[PDB]
Amino acid sequence: LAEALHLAL
Ligand SMILES: [Co+2]
Ligand SMILES: [Co+2]
Repeated sequence: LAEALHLAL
């Protein structure tokens, strides 16, 4: 999750 969201943002 941490990784995925940082890409999104
Ligand atoms: Co990372
Ligand atoms: Co990064």
